[PDB]
This record gives sequence, structure tokens and C-alpha cells, in this order.
Amino acid sequence: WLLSWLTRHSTRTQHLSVETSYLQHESGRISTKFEFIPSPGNHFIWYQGKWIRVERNRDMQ
Amino acid sequence: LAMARKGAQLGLVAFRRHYMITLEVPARDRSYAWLLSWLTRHSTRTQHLSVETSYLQHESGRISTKFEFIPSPGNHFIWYQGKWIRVERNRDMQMVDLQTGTPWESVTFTALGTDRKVFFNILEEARALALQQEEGKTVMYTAVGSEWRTFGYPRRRRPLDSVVLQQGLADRIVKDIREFIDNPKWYIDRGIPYRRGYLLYGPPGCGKSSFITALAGELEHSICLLSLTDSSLSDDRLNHLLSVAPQQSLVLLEDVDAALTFSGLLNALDGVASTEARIVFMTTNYIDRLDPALIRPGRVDLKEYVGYCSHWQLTQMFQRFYPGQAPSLAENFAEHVLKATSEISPAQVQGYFMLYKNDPMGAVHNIESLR
Amino acid sequence: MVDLQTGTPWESVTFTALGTDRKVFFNILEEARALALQQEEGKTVMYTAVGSEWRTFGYPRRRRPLDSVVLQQGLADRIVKDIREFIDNPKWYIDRGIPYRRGYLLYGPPGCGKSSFITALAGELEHSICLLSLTDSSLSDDRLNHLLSVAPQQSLVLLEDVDAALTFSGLLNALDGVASTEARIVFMTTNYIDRLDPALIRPGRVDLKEYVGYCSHWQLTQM
Amino acid sequence: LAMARKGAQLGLVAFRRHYMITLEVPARDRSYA
Ligand SMILES: Nc1ncnc2c1ncn2[C@@H]1O[C@H](COP(=O)(O)OP(=O)(O)O)[C@@H](O)[C@H]1O
Ligand SMILES: Nc1ncnc2c1ncn2[C@@H]1O[C@H](COP(=O)(O)OP(=O)(O)O)[C@@H](O)[C@H]1O
Ligand SMILES: [Mg+2]
Ligand SMILES: [Mg+2]
Repeated sequence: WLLSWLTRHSTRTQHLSVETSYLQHESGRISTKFEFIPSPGNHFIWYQGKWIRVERNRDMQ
Repeated sequence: LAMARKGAQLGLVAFRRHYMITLEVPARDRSYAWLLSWLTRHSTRTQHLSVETSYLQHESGRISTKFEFIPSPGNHFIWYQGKWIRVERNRDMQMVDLQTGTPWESVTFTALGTDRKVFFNILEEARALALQQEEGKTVMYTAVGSEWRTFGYPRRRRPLDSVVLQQGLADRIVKDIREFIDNPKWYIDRGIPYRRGYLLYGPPGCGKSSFITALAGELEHSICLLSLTDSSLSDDRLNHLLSVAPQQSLVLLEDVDAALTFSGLLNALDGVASTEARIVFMTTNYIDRLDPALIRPGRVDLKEYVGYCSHWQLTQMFQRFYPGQAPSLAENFAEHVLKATSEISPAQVQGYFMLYKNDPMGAVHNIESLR
Repeated sequence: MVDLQTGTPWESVTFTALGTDRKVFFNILEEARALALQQEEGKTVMYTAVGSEWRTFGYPRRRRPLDSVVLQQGLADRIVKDIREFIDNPKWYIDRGIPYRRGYLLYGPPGCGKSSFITALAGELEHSICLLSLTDSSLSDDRLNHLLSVAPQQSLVLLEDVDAALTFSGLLNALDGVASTEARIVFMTTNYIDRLDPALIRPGRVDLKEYVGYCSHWQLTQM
Repeated sequence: LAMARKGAQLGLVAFRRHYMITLEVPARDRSYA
């Protein structure tokens, strides 16, 4: 929910990661749609208030 | 102090650069194959490559081995519409436990340009490649009691050009069925059951069951074969099986003339308490046993007769079984064939060419044996 | 660490060359494949129908070479050409609406090599065999239609002593069934051709009639 | 300071060699045998 809102709200973003939907229904029918979310790192977005620092970071766990 | 001040400024500059740069990272999301395959085709001149081996050991003693090459761990430089792009595939100290116990893999694409219209094309190209590589197959379903299960391997799609009927006879049915799939809102909004009826009738061996087999493969739909001569089939067995049919499928009935009763067939064909997106096809070798009121709109939305071979069917079938021949040979043949036979079904034309496979001119000189 | 198989270190092998041409490694991988495949030798796996299902029958037999069954000259090559033409041309059938199936009939005196040759032919083409004798007691009309409808890919169907044929009327959909799998080759063996109907051996059901006779002068020199 | 200066020049030369050097790596894809 959060990630979808981020992409919808910004509409103008640089670092993005690709998630692929492989809805291979058992009929030979393959349905593929692309859902875009921000990539590994930090982003800045504009809201009613001042610029907000958003960060998505990976760990060793 | 001096080093710390220099380091902080550098990092800030990189972030500003990142805004005017571009980064994409996919991690084991089944995008690797599509992206990587496009990369090798696009570069054509590459140094560091890794080998993935395909071991398609079909159970027949047959071992099939092919090598698929992809770039190795590290970085590469490619030339595109924009300025030179730095592509890197890098390994990490983290580990995946899901599939095979292998290192986590990250692929990063960094470009000089500030326009993001480029990658939309790149991803789509990979989808085109992956679907071009794979070939569609029609999945067949067989009723095992009250449920459906896959039957053998996915069969290869018989092309629609093989079943050769009169001109405009195949195109009129295609228009009706393509309209049904592309308009799901017109039905439910108006409370109409989202179902479409079709009937093909005629003498045996005309192509009633032949055409329906090839139509589903073109539309990327499955088929539910059902002969009305089974011994373990009853009335209650059939009502359930037609309600749990896979989506994007066509229901086929063979030799409806032997109807099971006629009065009990009403609620079976058009049941209000039934699923949506159901397409039914009906084939009967003898129309002289069905009631004319059975084929009205609501149950059958298009009546069409499938007759013997016409001149249009003979000229085209002669070119399928004997390609590369002169057009005049596909006129002397169709001329004398109809002159020696009053009525001839395609099943007899399909079997006659089996005596002279890939042997033109023999069919014109040996028409009298068909008496 | 690998947790999949055995708890071993993950292993990577690197080949590094100074030269700028990539023609070298293409040869290296190919030679390695040849070495491993030369060592192993293929075996023909035999399958037997136990009622309505299929089960393995004994161990994989050692492939009897095709030169062991010694028939007249040109008889082994004509059958190889006909069946290799069928396997290597799957597009010629479906495009023309013909069922992708091939019929074969072998007739002659008993003990001439009809069933012997079929054992060696599948080994040459690296195909399996589905043994089926026409003397079973639990076999009926519907029982045979099911077994013939799920054939393994790259396999040959064998029939023993077709002369003693289960009913004849129910055999029509069994021989040429529209609802059957693709890439299916059927073989028929009868020790007496004087019991089959002439309309039973037409194209569509039987695509090649072949007689197996006694030893000629050429066969004695080779044996 | 000294260490940082030396590393930058050396590392770049290797990258130039990477284009002029071919590499093949298989990883436990049943090609090891
Ligand atoms: N109109 C046609 N064009 C090409 N082939 C046909 C046609 N009609 C029938 N055939 C061939 O006849 C065979 C069986 O036809 P079938 O579907 O059993 O006829 P029906 O279902 O009308 O009794 C198939 O192998 C098919 O290729
Ligand atoms: N043409 C042949 N060449 C070599 N051996 C043969 C030949 N024909 C038959 N045999 C031998 O005969 C035995 C049984 O033959 P079989 O396959 O039962 O004959 P059929 O099946 O024609 O009745 C086998 O041991 C086989 O080695
Ligand atoms: Mg029919
Ligand atoms: Mg015998």
C-alpha cells in the first residue's frame, strides 16, 4: 500500500526497481503486468509541508 | 578534519548527480532471464560471460543440452540511443535460502541521460523476446469424474488455416466470438447471462469438430471435449463439470442428434444459476432429430451449415497438400474432381491426398477410382 | 554455503585469458560435453501396461544393435528412412490437418524377426518402447482406448500377434483415434496376413506393408 | 592520503584490461562434472 502510494504521488522518480507479475493461468494464457516501486536507497518527495527524507535500506539479516 | 569535510561534500555531489542519473535494481524476481537475454543480443561483442546449462532429459533416453550465455559477475559498457550506459551485475555477502542456496544477485543499470522514456522500451523488448521464445500450446482438459485435470503435455496449436470452409463462413463466426470476449460489461450491467451459443450442423466428416479444435488455439483458449456416447456419464455428472470449467475455454458437444432427453436439456443449456464467461459449441451429424425450437436465439445465436467441398475449398486444400505448384494445376484438378463426384466431404479429400503425398499431377489422372 | 544438497562451499570456476578473441572458450565447453557423454551409454527402457496404468518392466535392457538382426540388404535402411522422415517432419502433418501418426505392418512366417527388429530400431533412434501383448485377459474395448491415448514422447508402440484379434469393431477408434496424442508411432506384427481385412491396412491405419522372408545368399555371408 | 592516491590509478588500468580480457565462469549448473 505504502509503495504504491509513493509511486502514484511522485509521478516523477529516478531510481526504481522492477517487480514482475507472472499470472500464468493454466490455459496457455500468460498475463504480465509491471508494478513499479522505488529502488534501494533514499528519496525526497514534496508534500504540503517541507521536503521529507525517505530512505529504504537493506540489511545483512 | 580536512578529510572528513572533503568526504561529506563528495557524497552530497553524488546525490545531486543521482537525481540527474538513473538506477534500476531487480533481485531474483524472474526478470533476470528476460533482461539478460536481451543484453547479449544487444551487445553482440562481450568478454566476461557465464554459462547456464539446460538439461532437458526427456524420459526416452533422449538428452538435450543447449548453452545459454549471459554476462558474468561485474560491469559492462554498451552503446544506446542515449549516452554510454554502465551496466553492472554484482554479488553480495547475503545468501538466499529459497531455491538452491546461492548468492543473492543484484543487477544495476546506470545511465548518463535524465530521460526515463528509455527503460520503458527496454523492459518491453524483453517481454517481446520472452514471448517470442516461448510458443503457445492449447491445454486440453478431460473430466476425471467430477473434476478436471491436465491431459498429457500441452498440444501444439493446429493453425486455423488448415480447416478450409467457404469464404466468409469462417470470418462471420470469428467476428461473433471476438465480440463476446471483449464485451464483459455489456452483459452483467444489463443482467444478461454472459454466454454465447454456436451451432454447426451437416453430414459427417464436414469439419464441425475440426474447425472448433483450431479456433480455440487461435484465441488462446482451452477446450473441454465431451462425446455424448460415454458410459460413465450421467445427468448429474454433466451439470457439475460444466460449472467448474477453466476460464477462457470452449465447451464442445459431439453428435447432439442422439439427445439424455430433449426436455431435460433446457436447463442444462441455459441455466440461470451458472457461471459467467461460458462459450458453448454444438455439433450434430444429423439435424433430423433435433427440434427447430432448440436453436433459437438465447441458446444458439448463429445458425450455420457446413456442407461438402466447394471449388473454393478444393483450390485451397490442393495448395496446402501440394505447395509450390502452378495455379493451373489447382484448376484442372478442381474442375475434373467436381465433374466425377456430385458430393464429396473434406474428410474424403483429406484421405485421397494420402495416396499421393508430395506427388503432384497424380491426382488429376486418377479421379475415376473415387466411384 | 549451500543448504540445498549437502552443506558444501559454493563453488565458482574462473577462466581468464589475455587474448581479445572469444573463439577460444567456445571450443573448451564443447570438448567437455563430449567427454562426459562418451563415457555413458544409452539404454532402452521398456514399459508394460499393468491394467489401466503403465509401470516399468525390469531393468533398462542393453540396446541390441541394429546390425544384429540380419535381414536382406536395403530392408533395414528403407524402414530407417521412413521413420526418420516421420520424426524429422512434424510440421508437414499438422499444417495440412493430417493426424501426426504413422502406421506400420510387418507380416511373415513365425520367428522371422518382426518383433526382434522393432527392439533394435527403437535403440537406434534413442526411443523407448511400450510393450503390449494382444493376449491379455483383463483387456476390453474401453481399456485399450485409454492406454493408447497417453503415449510417452519419442516412443514406439509394439503389438504382438495381431492375427488373433478385444473386438474388431471397437478397434476402429483405437487404431485411428482423432482424440489422441501427437508424435505417436505404432507397429503391428502378424504371423499370418491371411486373416486381416484388406480394408484394415490402408493408409491412415497402415502406412507401410513389409514382408520378412527366409535367409538369402547375402544374409549367410554376413552371419 | 598516500594510499588513496596510489589505488585510483592502478584500479583503472585493470578495467581497461577487462575489455581486452575474456572471462568464463560456470557456477554449479551441473557443468562441473
Ligand atoms: N472443412 C475442412 N477442411 C479441412 N479439413 C477437414 C474439414 N473437415 C474435416 N476435415 C478433416 O476431417 C477429419 C475429421 O473431421 P471431423 O471433425 O471428424 O468431421 P465432423 O466432426 O464434421 O464429423 C480431420 O482430420 C480434419 O482435418
Ligand atoms: N532376421 C533376424 N536376424 C537375426 N536374428 C533373428 C532374426 N529373426 C529372428 N531372430 C531371432 O529369433 C528369435 C525370436 O524371434 P521373434 O522376434 O520371436 O520372431 P517373430 O517376432 O517374427 O515371431 C530371437 O532370439 C532372434 O534373435
Ligand atoms: Mg462429428
Ligand atoms: Mg511373433
